[PDB]
Amino acid sequence: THRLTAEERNQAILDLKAAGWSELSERDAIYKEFSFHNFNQAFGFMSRVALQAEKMNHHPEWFNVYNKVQITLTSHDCGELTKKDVKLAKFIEKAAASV
Amino acid sequence: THRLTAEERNQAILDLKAAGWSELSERDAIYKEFSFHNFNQAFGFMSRVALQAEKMNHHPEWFNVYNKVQITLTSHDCGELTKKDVKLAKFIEKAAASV
Amino acid sequence: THRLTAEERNQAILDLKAAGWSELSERDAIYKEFSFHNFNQAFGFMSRVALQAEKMNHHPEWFNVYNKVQITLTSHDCGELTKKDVKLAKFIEKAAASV
Amino acid sequence: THRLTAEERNQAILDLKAAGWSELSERDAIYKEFSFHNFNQAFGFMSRVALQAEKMNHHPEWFNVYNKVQITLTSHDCGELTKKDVKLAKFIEKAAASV
Repeated sequence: THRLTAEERNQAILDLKAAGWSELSERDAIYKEFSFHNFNQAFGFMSRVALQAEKMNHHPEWFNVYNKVQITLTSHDCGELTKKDVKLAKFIEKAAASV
Repeated sequence: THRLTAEERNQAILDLKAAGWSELSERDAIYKEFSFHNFNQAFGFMSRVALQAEKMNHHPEWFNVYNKVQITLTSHDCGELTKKDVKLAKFIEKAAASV
Repeated sequence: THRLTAEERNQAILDLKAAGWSELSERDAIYKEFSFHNFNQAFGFMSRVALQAEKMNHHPEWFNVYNKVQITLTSHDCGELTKKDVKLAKFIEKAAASV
Repeated sequence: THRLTAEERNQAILDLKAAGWSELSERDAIYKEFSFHNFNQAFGFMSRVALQAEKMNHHPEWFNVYNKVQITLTSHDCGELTKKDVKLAKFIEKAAASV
C-alpha cells in the first residue's frame, strides 16, 4: 500500500517539519517555499522534480516566480497525505540541497 | 525603450485577448490558463518558456498542477505591462500551440 | 515480457523506417537525426523525452548541437532492440511532430 | 570583444585544465566528460546548462547516455575558443559541482 500507518505518518511529519515543511490546516497536504539565488537554479531544481514526478506518477502543485518555488504535496486521488508525498518531499529536499 | 505607447498597448491587448489572455483588474498584468493533455506536455511547454525567460531576462509568475499551467505576466521592475510581456506572451502562444 | 517476437520486430522496423529511423549495422539499435528550427525547440523536445525516459526507465543515447538531435535507441541490459525501444521511439515521434 | 588575448587564453587553459577540461588536438575546442549518479542528476544539470546557453546565445556540443554527459565547447562562427567558451565552461563547472 501507499497509505501511511499512524506511526509512519507521525514520523514523516516530524522529519518533514525538521526539513522546513508545514502542514496545511484545511487540506491533508504539506507545503514548503524554496528560495534559490536565481531562476537558473530554481528551474534546474524544477526540472529534477519533474523527472521524478514522472518516474513516480506523482505530481506537485507548485508556483514559481524567478528564484522562488512554492510546493504543495498531497495525493490527489486519495484526498490525503501518503507515502508518495513523503517520498517526493524527500527527493525534493535532495534536489534543493545540492543547489 | 521597452515601454508600450498607448497605440501599441491597445493593439497588444486586442491581440492577447484574441489569444485568450485577460487583464487583471488590480495589477497591470495579463493572465492565461493553459490546459494540456498531461504533465509531460505541460512541463515540456514550461521548459521552452524557461529557456525564453532566460534569453530575455523576463520571468513569468506561474502555477502548475499536472496538465494545467496558469501564467501571469508583468514587468516587475516597471510595475506595468511592457513590450517584454507582449513578446513573452507571443512566444508562449507559439510554444503552447505546437503542443 | 519486453522482448519482441519476430513478427513484432518486423512490424516495428517497418513502422520505424516509415518514420525515418534506420537500423545500425553493427549494433541491434535504431538511429534518427532530428532537425528543429532552433535550440529552444530542440531542448524543449529533449525535455519531453527525458521525462518519458524516467517514466519508462529507458534512456536514449543522444547528441545535440543547437537545433540538431541525434538519437540511438537500444536496450542496454538486453543487448538488443525491445518493446521499450519501440515505445520510446513512438513517443519521440509524437514529441518531435508537435514541434 | 569576445576574443581572448594570448594572456587570457593561456590563463583560461590553465584554469580549465585544473577543472578537468582538455584541449582537442584537431579543433580549437575544449572537452570534458561528466559522470553523475543517475540521469535525473545528469538531465537536471543539462537543463541548467541549456538555460545558460540561451541566456548567452552560446551552445554546447554534447552527448548524454544515462548519467554521462560529454561536452565540447568552441565558438562555431569564429572557428576558435573565445571568452564565451570560457564563461560557459565556468558556468558548467558550477552547475555540475552542486550536483
